[PDB]
Amino acid sequence: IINPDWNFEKMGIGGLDKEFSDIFRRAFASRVFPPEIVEQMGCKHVKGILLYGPPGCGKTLLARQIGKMLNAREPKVVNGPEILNKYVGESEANIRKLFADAEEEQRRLGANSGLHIIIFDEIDAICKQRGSMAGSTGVHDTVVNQLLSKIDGVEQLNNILVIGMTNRPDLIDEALLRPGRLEVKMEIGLPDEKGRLQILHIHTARMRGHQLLSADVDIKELAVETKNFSGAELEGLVRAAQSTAMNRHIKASTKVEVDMEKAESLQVTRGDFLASLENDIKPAFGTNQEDYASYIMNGIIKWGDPVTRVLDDGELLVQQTKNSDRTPLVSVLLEGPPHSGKTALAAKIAEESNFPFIKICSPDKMIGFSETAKCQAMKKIFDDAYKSQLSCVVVDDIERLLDYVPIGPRFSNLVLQALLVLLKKAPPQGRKLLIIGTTSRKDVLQEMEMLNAFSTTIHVPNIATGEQLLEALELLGNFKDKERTTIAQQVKGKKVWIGIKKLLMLIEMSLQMDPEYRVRKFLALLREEGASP
Amino acid sequence: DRTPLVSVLLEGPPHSGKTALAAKIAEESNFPFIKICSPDKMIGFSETAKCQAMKKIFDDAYKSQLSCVVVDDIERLLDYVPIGPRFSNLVLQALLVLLKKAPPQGRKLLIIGTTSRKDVLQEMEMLNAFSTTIHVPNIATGEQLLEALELLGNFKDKERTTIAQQVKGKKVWIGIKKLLMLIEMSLQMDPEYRVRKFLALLREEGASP
Ligand SMILES: Nc1ncnc2c1ncn2[C@@H]1O[C@H](COP(=O)(O)OP(=O)(O)OP(=O)(O)O)[C@@H](O)[C@H]1O
Ligand SMILES: Nc1ncnc2c1ncn2[C@@H]1O[C@H](COP(=O)(O)OP(=O)(O)OP(=O)(O)O)[C@@H](O)[C@H]1O
Ligand SMILES: Nc1ncnc2c1ncn2[C@@H]1O[C@H](COP(=O)(O)OP(=O)(O)O)[C@@H](O)[C@H]1O
Repeated sequence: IINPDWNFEKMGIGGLDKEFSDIFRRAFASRVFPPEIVEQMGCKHVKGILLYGPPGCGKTLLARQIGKMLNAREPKVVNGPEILNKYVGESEANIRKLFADAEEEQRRLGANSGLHIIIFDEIDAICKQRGSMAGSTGVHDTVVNQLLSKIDGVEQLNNILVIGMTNRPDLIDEALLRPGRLEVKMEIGLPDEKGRLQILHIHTARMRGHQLLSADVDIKELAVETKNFSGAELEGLVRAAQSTAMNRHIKASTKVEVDMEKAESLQVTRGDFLASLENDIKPAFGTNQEDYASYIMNGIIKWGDPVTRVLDDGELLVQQTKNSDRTPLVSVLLEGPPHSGKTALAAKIAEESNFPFIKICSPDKMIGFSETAKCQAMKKIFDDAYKSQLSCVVVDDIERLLDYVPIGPRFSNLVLQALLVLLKKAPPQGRKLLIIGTTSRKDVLQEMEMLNAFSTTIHVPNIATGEQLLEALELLGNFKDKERTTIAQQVKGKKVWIGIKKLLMLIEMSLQMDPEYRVRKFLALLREEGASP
Repeated sequence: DRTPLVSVLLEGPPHSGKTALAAKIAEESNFPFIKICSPDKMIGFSETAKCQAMKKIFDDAYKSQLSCVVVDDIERLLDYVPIGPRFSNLVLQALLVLLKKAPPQGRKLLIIGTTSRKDVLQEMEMLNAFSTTIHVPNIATGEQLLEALELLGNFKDKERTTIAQQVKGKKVWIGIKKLLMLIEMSLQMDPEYRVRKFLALLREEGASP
């Protein structure tokens, strides 16, 4: 059945060094031992396995490599969603056509037939727990029955192997995972350092063989820089780097006098890697640098001590979350008066944290959604956050997320309960998390018994003295010395209570008049606005 | 043999360690069948899905000659919120019907509860179903606090002596999990300023019963 034309090195899989050893020991330890002993023991072969993990980490590759290694026939790749049909009896026919060749060859060549391999993709899109209550049957009760009957029925097949692949392993039936049916489970996770080195070596072997690499390309660096890259986004990086190198070469010669031999020598690639890494690849489980422009519009500018106090508190919380081991889950709430700029400080803490995973959950992308969809979105974000050795998630404008309105009061309970349950669920073993929240109405949250779930509170104050306002104006740099002195004389009284956002709006508005009438309008607007709580 | 079904409720204040004690009582019983029905595996479910999940767990429990089922965080299952009040009637009725349904002949069961709000559960006429209740208290003395500090093994001798003087002359109403949180949050300062921060946090947290 097996021939010596297979070696592990030639396969080309890097990072799965246990997910293969254990599989080989368990599933395929009876397909290689001499037939005499196996027959004497009288043991049946395993009839399939299940692979789960994030998307794009090398599961299909492993299935095809197993198929080639076992000297099987051509696998019948299938797609889960493309089996269903709207007529009465068409889905079951599609599920039944796959098991035809094995049945035909089992009754003709006796017990000396080949090995047929069947591959399912997204196996959980068809098989879901079957209802129990009378009249509570689902719409896909018939597909599951057909699949169960075919895999292990009254007529025995001993020349088949079934591989299933899925991402959500908690929705599959429970009679489809017992010893005899799919009975071996393995997990394919994100690669680690020594798993991101092997992939790069495998992918640059070709360039090294054909003598295209430069003399300064260091692979330890490239292994270190990419932190949460999945296996499918390193080949993209390599190819993008080579493509930009070629583009540079071509456009150079046309507007350069390099020379043909000079161009060939220039074909080497050293910094294209760095440039492409910077501005070509966007990971799916990594920090995003494109959002901090949307939430930090005018940057953080100091106008007092409270800014420093808040930032230091955030730093201490980050340190605690990183180092301690008795408490792997931490939380904190930022609350203050409206227009005080809380989201900006939350984003600043998150971005200065230096964590591999950073994400922001906000209602800006949830216009028109029904509560159930909002629950699904929140759960998806947290599920993606549970797949890293460090992380941090920010929840914005909790009151807007609950659909609150003072009349009534009226709000939604499903979202509140989901949120109150997701603040106390610890991650898998050995991983850490950090959750930040922002709100303006703390008392309403206090009534909802949602304020003691968080582990700490931080106050974001408001401008409260004239000198602070003058210093903020100086930092902004709009009004000249004489105008500043006039304002200082006018507003020397320390009775100012204004938000840093309303102040920017006021300054922008007041600059729409002639130079003569500038200070008067600004002072009139400031006086008209509230002067105390 | 007269009573093939029993129930019990563990209740106390928040942050006191009810789930841990329920799990430890369940683990040391050597029952062939043990299971836990928690609400963190039911995020986003509607009423009927929760009913079906509970019913399935009990149906499975009814097929062993001995059993033990744990139902924790009862108030999160009912979706309770003081404003209103609001909650789910269907789940409440399902639970109240399942609490007093004997298994087939010859088989035995045991149900353990958990909750931090006993009065609310009493308003709905639910403490009538449970056979009896147990009380889990907090730390309510300086001596017990010192014993807990010694057993956790964090602060050294001299710092222990410093803590002793400022604590024995008052009372304390801190839970046990919150104590771990405070100890962890204090150790992030420089060697000199650890005891001061711990005392400040403890004084802030402490409140009358
Ligand atoms: N020291 C500062 N702190 C916060 N924001 C600042 C500071 N200096 C400048 N800003 C700018 O102020 C704006 C902060 O607005 P932001 O959206 O954070 O307000 P908010 O308090 O969250 O709003 P809302 O009233 O809608 O809740 C951003 O443009 C930020 O760049
Ligand atoms: N003697 C003890 N009793 C209970 N828990 C203890 C004890 N010693 C240490 N612990 C630990 O304290 C923590 C108690 O947290 P736990 O989840 O049990 O609290 P809880 O009562 O369920 O809280 P909540 O009020 O939030 O529902 C667990 O880590 C438990 O291991
Ligand atoms: N362990 C690995 N070693 C080498 N390449 C990998 C590995 N995992 C994933 N890849 C890359 O991923 C690509 C295909 O992945 P794919 O089969 O789509 O993953 P999945 O089946 O999980 O969607 C290939 O081009 C391959 O280079």
